[PDB]
Amino acid sequence: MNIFEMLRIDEGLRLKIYKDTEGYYTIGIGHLLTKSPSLNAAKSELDKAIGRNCNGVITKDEAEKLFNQDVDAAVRGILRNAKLKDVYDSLDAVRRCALINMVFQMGETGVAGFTNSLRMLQQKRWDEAAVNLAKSRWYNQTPNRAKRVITTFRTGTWDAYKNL
Repeated sequence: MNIFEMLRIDEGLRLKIYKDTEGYYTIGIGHLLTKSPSLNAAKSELDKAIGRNCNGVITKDEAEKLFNQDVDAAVRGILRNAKLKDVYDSLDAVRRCALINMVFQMGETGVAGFTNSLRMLQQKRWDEAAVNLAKSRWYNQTPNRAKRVITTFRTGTWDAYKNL
Protein backbone atom coordinates (compact mmCIF):
# COMPACT_ATOMS: atom_id res chain seq x y z
CA MET A 1 0.00 0.00 0.00
CA ASN A 2 1.18 3.53 -0.66
CA ILE A 3 -0.06 7.13 -0.34
CA PHE A 4 -1.79 7.03 -3.70
CA GLU A 5 -3.73 3.84 -3.05
CA MET A 6 -4.62 5.07 0.40
CA LEU A 7 -6.02 8.36 -0.85
CA ARG A 8 -7.78 6.67 -3.71
CA ILE A 9 -9.64 4.59 -1.14
CA ASP A 10 -10.58 7.55 0.98
CA GLU A 11 -11.63 9.97 -1.71
CA GLY A 12 -13.02 7.82 -4.54
CA LEU A 13 -12.82 8.73 -8.25
CA ARG A 14 -15.59 10.79 -9.95
CA LEU A 15 -15.30 12.03 -13.53
CA LYS A 16 -18.15 14.58 -13.33
CA ILE A 17 -18.28 17.70 -11.03
CA TYR A 18 -19.69 16.68 -7.68
CA LYS A 19 -20.26 18.12 -4.23
CA ASP A 20 -18.00 16.94 -1.45
CA THR A 21 -19.05 16.04 2.07
CA GLU A 22 -18.97 19.76 2.89
CA GLY A 23 -21.07 20.65 -0.13
CA TYR A 24 -18.19 22.00 -2.19
CA TYR A 25 -17.61 21.58 -5.88
CA THR A 26 -15.00 18.81 -6.49
CA ILE A 27 -13.92 16.49 -9.28
CA GLY A 28 -11.60 13.47 -9.70
CA ILE A 29 -9.85 12.16 -6.68
CA GLY A 30 -10.88 14.72 -4.07
CA HIS A 31 -9.68 17.76 -6.09
CA LEU A 32 -11.53 20.77 -4.57
CA LEU A 33 -12.50 23.20 -7.26
CA THR A 34 -14.08 26.13 -5.38
CA LYS A 35 -15.85 26.85 -2.11
CA SER A 36 -18.19 29.03 -4.15
CA PRO A 37 -21.82 28.14 -4.60
CA SER A 38 -21.82 28.71 -8.29
CA LEU A 39 -21.61 25.63 -10.51
CA ASN A 40 -20.52 28.19 -13.00
CA ALA A 41 -17.62 29.33 -10.95
CA ALA A 42 -16.80 25.58 -10.66
CA LYS A 43 -16.89 24.89 -14.31
CA SER A 44 -14.56 27.81 -14.87
CA GLU A 45 -12.04 26.69 -12.28
CA LEU A 46 -12.13 23.26 -13.88
CA ASP A 47 -11.35 24.49 -17.35
CA LYS A 48 -8.55 26.60 -15.92
CA ALA A 49 -7.19 23.55 -14.10
CA ILE A 50 -7.22 21.18 -17.12
CA GLY A 51 -6.43 23.63 -19.86
CA ARG A 52 -9.48 22.77 -21.97
CA ASN A 53 -13.22 23.28 -22.19
CA CYS A 54 -14.44 20.41 -20.16
CA ASN A 55 -18.03 21.18 -19.75
CA GLY A 56 -17.92 19.65 -16.20
CA VAL A 57 -16.42 16.41 -17.25
CA ILE A 58 -12.88 14.93 -17.33
CA THR A 59 -11.15 11.70 -18.31
CA LYS A 60 -9.38 9.21 -16.04
CA ASP A 61 -6.04 10.47 -17.23
CA GLU A 62 -6.93 14.06 -16.30
CA ALA A 63 -8.12 12.93 -12.87
CA GLU A 64 -4.90 11.17 -12.20
CA LYS A 65 -2.88 14.13 -13.35
CA LEU A 66 -4.61 16.44 -10.85
CA PHE A 67 -4.12 13.72 -8.26
CA ASN A 68 -0.36 13.59 -8.86
CA GLN A 69 -0.17 17.39 -8.55
CA ASP A 70 -2.20 17.43 -5.34
CA VAL A 71 -0.14 14.74 -3.56
CA ASP A 72 3.06 16.55 -4.60
CA ALA A 73 1.72 19.86 -3.30
CA ALA A 74 0.60 18.18 -0.03
CA VAL A 75 4.11 16.79 0.60
CA ARG A 76 5.85 20.11 -0.39
CA GLY A 77 3.48 21.94 1.86
CA ILE A 78 4.40 19.79 4.87
CA LEU A 79 8.12 20.27 4.12
CA ARG A 80 7.69 24.01 4.00
CA ASN A 81 5.82 24.31 7.18
CA ALA A 82 8.04 24.39 10.29
CA LYS A 83 5.65 22.65 12.70
CA LEU A 84 4.62 20.08 10.13
CA LYS A 85 8.13 19.26 8.92
CA ASP A 86 9.39 18.53 12.40
CA VAL A 87 6.62 16.00 12.93
CA TYR A 88 7.02 14.48 9.49
CA ASP A 89 10.76 13.99 9.92
CA SER A 90 10.18 12.26 13.20
CA LEU A 91 7.79 9.71 11.83
CA ASP A 92 8.16 6.21 10.26
CA ALA A 93 7.08 5.60 6.62
CA VAL A 94 3.51 4.44 7.29
CA ARG A 95 2.75 7.23 9.77
CA ARG A 96 4.10 9.73 7.28
CA CYS A 97 1.31 8.59 4.93
CA ALA A 98 -1.28 9.35 7.62
CA LEU A 99 -0.07 12.96 7.96
CA ILE A 100 -0.05 13.42 4.24
CA ASN A 101 -3.65 12.17 4.11
CA MET A 102 -4.74 14.78 6.71
CA VAL A 103 -3.01 17.57 4.82
CA PHE A 104 -4.57 16.54 1.54
CA GLN A 105 -8.06 16.62 3.12
CA MET A 106 -7.82 19.62 5.28
CA GLY A 107 -4.95 21.77 4.16
CA GLU A 108 -1.69 22.67 5.86
CA THR A 109 -3.25 25.33 7.91
CA GLY A 110 -5.96 23.14 9.21
CA VAL A 111 -3.60 20.33 10.26
CA ALA A 112 -1.15 22.79 11.76
CA GLY A 113 -3.99 23.80 14.09
CA PHE A 114 -3.90 20.33 15.75
CA THR A 115 -1.17 21.57 18.10
CA ASN A 116 -1.63 19.05 20.92
CA SER A 117 -1.98 15.99 18.68
CA LEU A 118 1.12 17.02 16.70
CA ARG A 119 3.17 17.22 19.95
CA MET A 120 1.95 13.80 20.98
CA LEU A 121 2.79 12.25 17.62
CA GLN A 122 6.27 13.81 17.81
CA GLN A 123 6.68 12.27 21.19
CA LYS A 124 5.54 8.94 19.86
CA ARG A 125 2.64 8.67 22.32
CA TRP A 126 0.43 6.70 19.93
CA ASP A 127 -2.53 5.96 22.07
CA GLU A 128 -2.73 9.38 23.51
CA ALA A 129 -2.55 11.05 20.21
CA ALA A 130 -5.33 8.81 18.78
CA VAL A 131 -7.64 9.81 21.56
CA ASN A 132 -6.82 13.53 21.11
CA LEU A 133 -7.26 13.50 17.30
CA ALA A 134 -10.81 12.02 17.77
CA LYS A 135 -11.89 15.22 19.67
CA SER A 136 -12.31 17.27 16.55
CA ARG A 137 -14.93 18.44 14.09
CA TRP A 138 -12.93 16.37 11.53
CA TYR A 139 -13.69 13.12 13.35
CA ASN A 140 -17.32 14.01 13.98
CA GLN A 141 -17.93 14.98 10.38
CA THR A 142 -16.19 12.10 8.57
CA PRO A 143 -15.84 9.44 11.22
CA ASN A 144 -15.06 6.37 9.05
CA ARG A 145 -12.28 8.08 7.16
CA ALA A 146 -10.94 9.75 10.36
CA LYS A 147 -10.92 6.35 12.13
CA ARG A 148 -8.92 4.83 9.30
CA VAL A 149 -6.28 7.63 9.57
CA ILE A 150 -6.29 7.50 13.33
CA THR A 151 -5.70 3.71 13.34
CA THR A 152 -2.85 4.24 10.97
CA PHE A 153 -1.19 6.68 13.40
CA ARG A 154 -2.01 4.47 16.29
CA THR A 155 -0.56 1.22 14.90
CA GLY A 156 1.92 2.21 12.27
CA THR A 157 0.45 -0.49 9.96
CA TRP A 158 -1.96 -0.55 7.03
CA ASP A 159 -4.51 -2.70 8.76
CA ALA A 160 -7.35 -0.14 8.44
CA TYR A 161 -7.09 -0.21 4.72
CA LYS A 162 -6.46 -3.95 4.10
CA ASN A 163 -10.01 -4.55 4.48
CA LEU A 164 -11.06 -2.00 1.85
